[PDB]
Amino acid sequence: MSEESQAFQRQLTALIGYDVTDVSNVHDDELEFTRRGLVTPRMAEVASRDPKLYAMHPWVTSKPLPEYLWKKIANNCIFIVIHRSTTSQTIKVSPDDTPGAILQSFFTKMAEQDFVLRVCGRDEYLVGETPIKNFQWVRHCLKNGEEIHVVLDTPPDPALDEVRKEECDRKFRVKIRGIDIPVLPRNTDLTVFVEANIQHGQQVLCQRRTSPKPFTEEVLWNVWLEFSIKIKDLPKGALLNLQIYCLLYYVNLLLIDHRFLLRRGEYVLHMWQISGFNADKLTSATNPDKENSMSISILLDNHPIARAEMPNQLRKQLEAIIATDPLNPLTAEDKELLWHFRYESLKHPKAYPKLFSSVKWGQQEIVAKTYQLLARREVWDQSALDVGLTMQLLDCNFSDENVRAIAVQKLESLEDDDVLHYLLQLVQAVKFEPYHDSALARFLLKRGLRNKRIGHFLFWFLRSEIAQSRHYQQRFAVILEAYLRGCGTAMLHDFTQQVQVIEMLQKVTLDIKSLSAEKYDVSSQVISQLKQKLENLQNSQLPESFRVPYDPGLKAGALAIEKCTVMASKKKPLWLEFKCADPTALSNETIGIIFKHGDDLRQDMLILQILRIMESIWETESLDLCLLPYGCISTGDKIGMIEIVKDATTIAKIQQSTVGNTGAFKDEVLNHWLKEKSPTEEKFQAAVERFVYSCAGYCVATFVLGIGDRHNDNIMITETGNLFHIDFGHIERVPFVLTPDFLFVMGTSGKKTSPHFQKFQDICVKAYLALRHHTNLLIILFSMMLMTGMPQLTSKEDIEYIRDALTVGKNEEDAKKYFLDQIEVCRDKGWTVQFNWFLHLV
Ligand SMILES: CC(C)(O)C1CCN(Cc2ccc3nc(-c4cccc5n[nH]cc45)nc(N4CCOCC4)c3n2)CC1
Repeated sequence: MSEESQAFQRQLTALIGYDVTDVSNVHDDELEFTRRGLVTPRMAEVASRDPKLYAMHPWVTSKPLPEYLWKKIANNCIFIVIHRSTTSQTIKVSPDDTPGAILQSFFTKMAEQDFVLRVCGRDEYLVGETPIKNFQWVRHCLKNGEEIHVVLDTPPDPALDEVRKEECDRKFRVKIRGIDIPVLPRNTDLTVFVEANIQHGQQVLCQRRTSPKPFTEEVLWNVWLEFSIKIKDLPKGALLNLQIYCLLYYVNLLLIDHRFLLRRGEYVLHMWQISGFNADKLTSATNPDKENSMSISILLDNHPIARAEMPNQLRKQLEAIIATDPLNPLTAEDKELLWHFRYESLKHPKAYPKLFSSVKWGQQEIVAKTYQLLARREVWDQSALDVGLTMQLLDCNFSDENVRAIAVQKLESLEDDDVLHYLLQLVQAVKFEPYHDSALARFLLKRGLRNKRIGHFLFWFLRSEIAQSRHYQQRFAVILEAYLRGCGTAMLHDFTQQVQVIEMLQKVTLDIKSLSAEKYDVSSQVISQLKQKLENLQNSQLPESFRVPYDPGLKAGALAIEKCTVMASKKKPLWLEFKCADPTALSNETIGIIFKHGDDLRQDMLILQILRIMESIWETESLDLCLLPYGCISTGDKIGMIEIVKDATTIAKIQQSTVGNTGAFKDEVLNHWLKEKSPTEEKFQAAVERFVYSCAGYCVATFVLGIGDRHNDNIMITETGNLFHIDFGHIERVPFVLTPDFLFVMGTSGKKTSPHFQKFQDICVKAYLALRHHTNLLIILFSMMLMTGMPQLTSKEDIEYIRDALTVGKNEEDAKKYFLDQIEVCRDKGWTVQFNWFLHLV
């Protein structure tokens, strides 16, 4: 390539956090052929997008305005303020009006048509043929009782988005030669054997074993392991999972390559070790640690793919199977029904994952029948998109490329609004794809190229994985590189400014944590050399400003060094404040960010995403539970940034403020705090109403996810009454925190039913039922969260909680009770669970 084409790739590598052009950790050319493979879908999408709409990235929606927002417009008129520096005029607008209509009306109501309505303070433009009700920033102000401040400026130059130019009937067998490890020390002498499995989607097709020998650094066999499954019967996506028990080590090898050719030849595969099932266990990647890892030597030498109506009772049986939740196992009898009646099953889109779980993937004849069955997709295509359903077909239980492609097919109809909701979860599912190039990877690749907000989050999501996943970093980096070669030069510049800032902060953050000790503590010296380092950074060359990674409409400017400190936690996070880099911002207020090391913010990212999903469900049913899923982005390896919620305090501090003696908790204290932080009596009532809704929402959401038993410490509250949970980094009993300080705000001092307390029970039930109409979605979002989020879990046991919690297979009146009962446990326990929480530690 060109010299400047090489300067460009090293730019990409720094942005990616991994060198894709590197070839040290490969035993074929899947990754290279995938970089090549993704050139086309990147270029099709870059060619097709409107430059103007892409430059301005209008954030918008087709969902109807929820009821609670229609009661806020009882005049059928919405007010907009249009600013210019020396002046600004308010305009009454119809909810159906297009931004152009109001621009055209702003020239008339005065007493050259090349300007745009941008939001004051944010990189957010109101443009294109959509009614202003449909703009998400309009609905944001209508919900939180704010004004719609806008400024008439110049449309941004699409020139800045420039994309730089482009240039057998035999049975299967494997020969195990041996395993070698440099240093083996663990425990007194044990035995060691290899287990070879033919896998397709978490089903083992066939399994063989070696004879066990004593565990020492070299151990040979030279055995030919003869499987009963034939070569022709082998399906695309099939793995050869090789395992060492004494389970210590594992490695995998695809048996059909990306060119549909059977795998042949010699391979020495470096293997991953187990921590003293999960998505990592499926990876075609080999351990990059060639010096200290265990390896396996193997040999292949063996292309492929070259009327009647159902009776009444059996239909009842079938339909019953289809009705069961995703976590319900299928009997051999169950699977046989589903397959035999496959044409009737096909008529029910909710049967698809069960149906596709009844397929003998290890019989060519049956997979062909399955492909034939899939060609008459009339029912599936016409079905209304069910994100839950679609997700199930993307998990670890489906390796088939065509079964997964129908899933991605349905996704194509998601609007940007919705893709943003499931982006992270979708990114995590790439991990279940047998091959690097996949329908789904192309989908994320093209949806992000199409819209800058999806592109921005796509960037950070893929970049969190690359940084802390040797198992999938190579796959994910090939994809990030594909995206970055299409996003345009503004964004590359924008990402650079962002990466530079987090790298620069990463170094400060780590030295302070290390100079820092735990309990003690802080420590003036530490907080003084924090301000020293930061003043060193500003000049120079920390970026003049950068887009805020968890909120890319926001430009953070230079730091307010005096407002920056080191937090009072044993893990030493940096409380940073930045000046807003938009001078046309209507508020002087600073951008506050907590930069943390070395927790892993992936779990929080995930949880926060589910929470935003729950809010979106409630929005349909016209409910607003006042959740605060603040910004949280994993930026690198154990390094990430967190949005600071303005005027928020910890529930524990509000209790400690009264003399702070460990565990002595007083009921009246929270209501005392709120009333004190209230500018009027009016604002106090609003805070109580804000608390009743928020507390209600966190109660429901936190219970379903089984993260309800929390310390007072990780529950926070804004001075405006907004309660919100924090810190899922870590992950007697209580279902959720509903303590007597909370019940006193609502006006209850132990078994007394007040009007606010009645409200809480009401909203809870409404909120809990609304969630249950999405049981299948939640279950699947949660099953996936565990497999791609946590190091080792039970694919059986660990998930069930949510089945119980969601009250699967129970009528709405049993569910009303079931939750109202959980409320009574909270009131029964009182302060007891909170008391033990702080007690056991010292
Ligand atoms: C005075 C002093 C010592 O500087 C502080 C005292 C405490 N106070 C409130 C406080 C205390 C601890 C906090 N931990 C977190 C946090 C820590 C670890 C993992 C987390 N995942 N998600 C949030 C996490 N997040 C906070 N949020 C975020 C929301 O917006 C307000 C600050 C936060 N906030 C700030 C000033």
